[PDB]
Amino acid sequence: TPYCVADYLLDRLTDCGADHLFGVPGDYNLQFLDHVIDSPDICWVGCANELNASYAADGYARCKGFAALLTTFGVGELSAMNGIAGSYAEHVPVLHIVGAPGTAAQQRGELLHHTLGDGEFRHFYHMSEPITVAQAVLTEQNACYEIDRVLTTMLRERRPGYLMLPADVAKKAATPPVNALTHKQAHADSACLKAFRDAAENKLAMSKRTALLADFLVLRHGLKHALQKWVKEVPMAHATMLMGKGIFDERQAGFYGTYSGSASTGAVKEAIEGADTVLCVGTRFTDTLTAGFTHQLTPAQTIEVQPHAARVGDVWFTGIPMNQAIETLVELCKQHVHAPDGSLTQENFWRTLQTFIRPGDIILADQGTSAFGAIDLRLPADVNFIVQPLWGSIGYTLAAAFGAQTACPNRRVIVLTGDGAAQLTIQELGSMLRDKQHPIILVLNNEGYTVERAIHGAEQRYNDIALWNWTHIPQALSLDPQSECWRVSEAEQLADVLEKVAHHERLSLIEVMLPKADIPPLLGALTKALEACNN
Amino acid sequence: TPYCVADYLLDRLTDCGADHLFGVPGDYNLQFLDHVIDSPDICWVGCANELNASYAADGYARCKGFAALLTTFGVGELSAMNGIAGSYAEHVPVLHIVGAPGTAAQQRGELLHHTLGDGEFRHFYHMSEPITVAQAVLTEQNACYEIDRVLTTMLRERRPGYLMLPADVAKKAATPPVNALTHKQAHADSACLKAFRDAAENKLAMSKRTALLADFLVLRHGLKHALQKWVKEVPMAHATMLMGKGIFDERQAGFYGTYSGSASTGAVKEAIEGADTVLCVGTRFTDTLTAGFTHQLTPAQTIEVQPHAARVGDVWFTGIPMNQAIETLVELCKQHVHAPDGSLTQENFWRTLQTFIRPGDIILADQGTSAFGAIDLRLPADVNFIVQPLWGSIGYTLAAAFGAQTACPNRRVIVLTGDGAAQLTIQELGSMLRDKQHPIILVLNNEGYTVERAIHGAEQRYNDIALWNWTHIPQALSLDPQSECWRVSEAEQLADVLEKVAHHERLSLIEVMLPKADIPPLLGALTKALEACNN
Amino acid sequence: TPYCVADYLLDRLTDCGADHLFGVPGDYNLQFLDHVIDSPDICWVGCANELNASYAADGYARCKGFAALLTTFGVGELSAMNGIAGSYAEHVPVLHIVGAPGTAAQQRGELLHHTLGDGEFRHFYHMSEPITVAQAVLTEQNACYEIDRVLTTMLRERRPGYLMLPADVAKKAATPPVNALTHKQAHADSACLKAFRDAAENKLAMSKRTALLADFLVLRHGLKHALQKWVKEVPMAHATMLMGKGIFDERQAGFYGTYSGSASTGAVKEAIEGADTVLCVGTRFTDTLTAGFTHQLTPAQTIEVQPHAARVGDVWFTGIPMNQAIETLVELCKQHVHAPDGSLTQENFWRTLQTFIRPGDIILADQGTSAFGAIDLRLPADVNFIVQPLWGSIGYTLAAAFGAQTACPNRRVIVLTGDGAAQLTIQELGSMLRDKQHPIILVLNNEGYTVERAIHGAEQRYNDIALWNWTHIPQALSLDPQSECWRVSEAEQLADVLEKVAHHERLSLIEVMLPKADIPPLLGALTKALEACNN
Ligand SMILES: Cc1ncc(C[n+]2csc(CCOP(=O)(O)OP(=O)(O)O)c2C)c(N)n1
Ligand SMILES: Cc1ncc(C[n+]2csc(CCOP(=O)(O)OP(=O)(O)O)c2C)c(N)n1
Ligand SMILES: Cc1ncc(C[n+]2csc(CCOP(=O)(O)OP(=O)(O)O)c2C)c(N)n1
Ligand SMILES: [Mg+2]
Ligand SMILES: [Mg+2]
Ligand SMILES: [Mg+2]
Repeated sequence: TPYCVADYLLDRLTDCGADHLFGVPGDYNLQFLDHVIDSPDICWVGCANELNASYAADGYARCKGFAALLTTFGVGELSAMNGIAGSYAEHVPVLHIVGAPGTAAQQRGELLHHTLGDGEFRHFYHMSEPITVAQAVLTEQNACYEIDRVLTTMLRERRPGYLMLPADVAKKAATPPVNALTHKQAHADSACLKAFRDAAENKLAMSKRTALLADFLVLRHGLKHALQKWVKEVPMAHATMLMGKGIFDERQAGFYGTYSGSASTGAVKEAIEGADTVLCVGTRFTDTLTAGFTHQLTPAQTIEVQPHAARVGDVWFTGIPMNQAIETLVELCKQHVHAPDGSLTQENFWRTLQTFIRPGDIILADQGTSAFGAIDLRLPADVNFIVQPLWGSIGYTLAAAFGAQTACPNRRVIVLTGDGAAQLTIQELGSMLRDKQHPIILVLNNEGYTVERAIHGAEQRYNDIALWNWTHIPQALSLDPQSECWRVSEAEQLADVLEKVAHHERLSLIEVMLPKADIPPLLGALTKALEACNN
Repeated sequence: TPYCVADYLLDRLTDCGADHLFGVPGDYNLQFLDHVIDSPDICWVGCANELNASYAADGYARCKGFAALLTTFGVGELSAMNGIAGSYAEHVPVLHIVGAPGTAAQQRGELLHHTLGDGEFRHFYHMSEPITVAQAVLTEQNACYEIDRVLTTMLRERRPGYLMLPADVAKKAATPPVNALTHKQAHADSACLKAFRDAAENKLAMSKRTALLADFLVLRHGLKHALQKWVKEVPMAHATMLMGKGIFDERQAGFYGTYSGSASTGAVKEAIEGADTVLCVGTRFTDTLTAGFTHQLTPAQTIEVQPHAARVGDVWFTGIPMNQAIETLVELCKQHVHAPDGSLTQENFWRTLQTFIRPGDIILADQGTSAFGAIDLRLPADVNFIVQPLWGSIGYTLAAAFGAQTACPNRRVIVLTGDGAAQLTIQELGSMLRDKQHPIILVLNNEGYTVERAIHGAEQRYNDIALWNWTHIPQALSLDPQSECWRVSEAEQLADVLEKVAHHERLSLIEVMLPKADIPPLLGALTKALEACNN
Repeated sequence: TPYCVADYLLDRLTDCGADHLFGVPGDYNLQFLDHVIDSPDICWVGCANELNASYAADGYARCKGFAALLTTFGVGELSAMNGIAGSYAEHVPVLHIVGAPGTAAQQRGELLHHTLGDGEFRHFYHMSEPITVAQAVLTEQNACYEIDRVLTTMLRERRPGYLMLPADVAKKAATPPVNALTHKQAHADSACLKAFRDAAENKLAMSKRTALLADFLVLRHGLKHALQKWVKEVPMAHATMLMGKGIFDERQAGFYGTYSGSASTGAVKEAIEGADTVLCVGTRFTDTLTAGFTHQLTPAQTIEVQPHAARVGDVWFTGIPMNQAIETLVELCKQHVHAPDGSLTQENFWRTLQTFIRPGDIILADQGTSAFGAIDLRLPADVNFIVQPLWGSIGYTLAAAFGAQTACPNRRVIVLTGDGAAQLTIQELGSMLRDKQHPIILVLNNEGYTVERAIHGAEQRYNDIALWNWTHIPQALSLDPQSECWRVSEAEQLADVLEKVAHHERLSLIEVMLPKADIPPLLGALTKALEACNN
């Protein structure tokens, strides 16, 4: 078992923060798989299909900051396309490793299985270029430094990477790295940082009131603590949008709720849009997050910081690391200080869930009523809120949850998913069972896609779905389900079963019966804007 | 004239070693052009067409290690494609800057001139991806760090880079860099270098005789001195192939001539192929350099070092910088010490030229009899030999020469070009005149493409060319040609004209009449192999 | 000499209307070249470089409706990129044939010359995809039907096509086609044509006055006669823009001059923009043709016909061939009837040229004062006016002229080119000489790029050019120039010389001395708009 490229790769995975590898075996990656099984630092996690695997890796990365996925040439990698795309869209560092035929076989252009039958082997590699920030075809001559390059680029941009690993290359000899792959992000040019500082100061110096608006990018770049500390030391109005929900303890002073354009509550709208200068940190104003771009923030009124550039008014200062810009803003901000029960409905359902969430929780909500209902949950401290509003691929959360549980075995995972969504990735529930995870899964059963009904064709057949018997799924995907299932239809029951599971001694699945047309407050707004675009 | 992106870019150009900018103006780059003219560090050099400009930049980069080209969107950039491609093929760091329409206009998808008329503005950018190692579309939010990224990647890989500079972005405010862009190439993993060292030692330790074979990559990575020093301290048989010709003083001990497979002389073939261990440094065995892949070197018999990886036998050690690998090899080597006149013809022409070349010369030879004749020149010290065997685009050398003169005003530039080749880039001779350069240009007039004739269809009309009156060209491309012209046909004539022009007090153009079918020794071999491929 | 793929290809070329093949030889296309030389239907035309060749083919196709270009892998094809792009931008059917290495050698991924040195052979093929409507890599199994498919697609869309011809494939056996490749463009769906007809009628039925505006697409689709006949039978105000100049006899009734937005004369602006319904046929409103999009034409006021779709008001009728739409419009229209100097200057130069042009002339004008001055020429009948306003690549017209002469040996070719422009493709003048063509070439010598000066930096060094001795160029690019040359500075001299060369018994080159800042009327407008975009 001499040390080889396969081992080098795994070592770099661990250096990056990954302790598991998701994926599904395939002819071309079996031998590589031996190495991951023999590795004492990487644990193999086989999934039901590669789409789920990619979702799982995404979830995992949202917990540990990095993840890896292993698929097989063609059939495996293409099945994961939507997953990687989502990771790229929401800045989630997922490494995609694809086992491929030997270099010699590829040169020969043979009619190998898992190919288009044309002797071409770079089709899928090129198809993956738009959804990765770095990729490479590993060869006997570039193996190690290419591996280090993509991984390094991944950590810098916080996005997916792609590595084609030909089976023979995996076996090639290599020597263990003396040093772990370093992150060490470069500092900003002092002069540029100064220019930014001066511009920011002049702006904040004349500001009557200042507000802070932060989103997902701060989560991706590990600046949560920086922001919590900031708002604690310098009290001010502060919020996040759906994507960044979870960076703040929403029970603290200065938090009036989650911001989402004109669809926000009057308090939030006032606290944020009302300030004469608002700091936008790691912010991305997508249509879903702003209720159709109805946010009232102007260039003059704002200061925004992005991963590698910051802006004050109309001027941009490129070449400034997000962390340094935030640091500068904190210093300046200290320099200008200023003074019931019954039948279940979306309404009472979210109200009940509110009294249930506890610190240290990991909550995932899928597209639809789940996500736009959960947006109103007032989160305690140390809770990881996982949602995917920009990419918005339904089915994601159930699989993502499996990934989160794998990353945090000792944290309570709450999965909020619609009945339509859960159908797309149901088989991963079988993986939760196999690995004996204890997540508390709530399926909002409203007999279909109510968000779609809300947008158009409420009574159209295409918004219906096969009606499943949810509570019986666990015993179908397992020979001995360490699970507990319930069908709830009354607020009381829901609250009842919630306390019975609040300590997750087993996988618990709760089928929550809800009205077909019942829609959360926010959702109505977003829904009316979407159909307005269709007309 | 506030400091802006345009200025930031130029400053980085100078940091990289460029003092000139080649190109041809265009609507979209005029404003940017102002900045280069006002810059005290960058000199603008307008050319006759973009193709020539790109060739000139390549030649310039082969002298100063870096160059920049400026063209206009669409019509300008595509005209330079072949040049950039050649730079990429032969590892020449040329930065291609293309002035483009404003970002707003591009978003609007307007029917602007220099477009395909479809509202798309990324076609040409994408078309340039295969021939650059890094590229970027500059925006108001990424300007500076993207500019530094491509330039940095260029210096690392020694290859072309591409920057699309929208006119409005050029005008955006920026702040001067406090520090010059650093190269600082990373060191190899001590463990990997060790493994390479041990493997190399075991191999060298049992070697009866060792030989050194170096090529162009050592020139590109600035290791010319390292190799000269090496061979001086550790005497051994050593050579280069056509591409790397010039790294060694071929008058020194251990040099028996240029290596080119079985087409080499018996002495060279024995000195190199005869050693039981041959060191291949920065080597690339192309068909033209090996006479149809007729080199007799085996894996076991060799040790090769590439830019980022080295090999001994069948084992590769990836992640080792070329300079460190050479350093290691030098240490280990010291541990194993082991003791004309008459009618002109290709024959007497090259013999004459041999007595003419002097140290400090810069010699350029185009594809055809020029290049395969010049390969036998025994070069003195400090001479820059410029040839392009891998890409092999005829016309290149005349324009490249202009670039070389621009970079080395005080060095004697000898241009060896065929009559067919000179026709493709003739107008750049007008630039030489305008800038009052004093090249000594020799046009081998054999009435056509004799190399092609040698390959196939010797008496075919397609190998003929319009017959020009070469000695009258200067007075056609200038109102006051600071030049001297000669039509030579006897070795004595050539001999005398060369003594006259020895100190290049003026541009001198020598039309050398040669036989239509006269071919140099080496060329016959290469020629027979090429047609063998056609059958 | 058994019939092979090479022969099949040539036969298809002739079927398409080509009698010549432009290009420059190369190792990989020599054997194919034998076939073209032996062909009694295709004449080989070797050029100075492949950029010029592609321009020549473009010009040729503008005369015969189809052309072919032959280059060599990598170095050849990339040099022609700008030409093919221009052809694609302006809808010129040029077939680009590139000779390539044998299929076996390509599969092997060898380090062949003219490659990037990575074993990849599809880079350039892919790079050419955005500028062609069809392309194919010829193989032993697809040769003939792929050849027919791209050619057919070319004829349909009137755009460039690409064929990679591996040397070995060219030698493969084939059988001569029984039938010539048919065009036979499909008819429109009767119901769709009816809907278009009814909509057009309702519009025309209430029109007080109707005007016709036609451009280059009618030229490309061979509908010149259809339009001339139209306007003759149904008298009405009619014009073309710069690109379509030449479709009409501008001396006839109803023609008030060339249309170009607000930069047009009051008469033209009134005749066209003044009608309540204007027919836009084969029209493309680019920025250069409309003086910065200053045309005053509204959707309700217009009816436009494109190659495969027509529009009336806001409704589009897709699936209607241009020729049928025109036919329908003609029928409906018939249903609604209604009631000297001394010192030379741009002014007196164009006035003089006006009295010189005669029916049957072929006039080419390059970008700059040439094109924007020639736009005011009142053209007689049967004159082919060649200009390239959309792509706008300078240097194009000199080479294109060579192509036009080749296609029309017995027509008088007038080349109007600036001194800046002619420098980029000057060597093709050598080809005109070699083939003994009798162009009458006028070089507007105003010491530089006056259009650029008019746009920005009038006194900037970057708008200057090497000053050439134009009248001495022919005797430099030929050993026996069958030509006459004159430097002209007075209007008297211009008229005189023009009378001497009227019957083009020889190549005649006229250097026309003009003021550095002298700009034509129209150009001032276009110039002010371009710099407005830079700010
Ligand atoms: C992969 C994928 N396919 C289709 C869609 C379109 N879509 C968005 S929401 C939705 C339905 C949501 O159904 P569900 O989970 O039932 O939500 P609820 O009725 O709870 O709102 C669909 C089909 C999507 N986002 N992703
Ligand atoms: C741009 C380009 N076009 C075509 C070729 C194919 N080619 C290789 S050598 C050659 C002719 C060389 O002519 P010349 O300079 O006359 O040389 P000689 O007769 O001295 O061998 C040609 C056309 C090429 N290398 N590059
Ligand atoms: C290949 C190419 N390079 C650069 C340009 C930008 N350009 C447009 S017009 C022009 C100068 C025109 O010079 P010239 O032929 O002298 O005309 P005049 O002075 O008659 O206007 C230039 C450089 C272009 N259109 N095409
Ligand atoms: Mg549902
Ligand atoms: Mg020659
Ligand atoms: Mg001019």
